[PDB]
Amino acid sequence: TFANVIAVSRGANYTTLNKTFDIP
Amino acid sequence: TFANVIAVSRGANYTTLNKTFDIP
Ligand SMILES: *[C@@H]1O[C@H](CO)[C@@H](O)[C@H](O)[C@H]1NC(C)=O
Ligand SMILES: *[C@@H]1O[C@H](CO)[C@@H](O)[C@H](O)[C@H]1NC(C)=O
Repeated sequence: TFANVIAVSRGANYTTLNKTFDIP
Repeated sequence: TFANVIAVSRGANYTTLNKTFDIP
C-alpha cells in the first residue's frame, strides 16, 4: 500500500518485477 | 520550516490539521 512502503532509489541487488506497482 | 520536517507518507495515527501547511 501507499504509506506501507517507501519510495527509494536502487540498492545492492533489489528484486525486479518487470511490472508496475499497483500502488497509485 | 522546510528542512526542519520530512515529507512522508502516513503512519499509525497521525494528527490531522484540516488545513494546509504554511511551508512553501
Ligand atoms: C526482467 O526483464 C529483464 C529484461 O528483459 C530480463 O533480463 C529479466 O530476466 C527479467 N526478470 C524477470 C524476473 O522476469
Ligand atoms: C477534520 O475533518 C474531518 C472531515 O470532515 C473530520 O471528520 C475531523 O473531525 C476533522 N478534525 C479536526 C481536528 O478538525
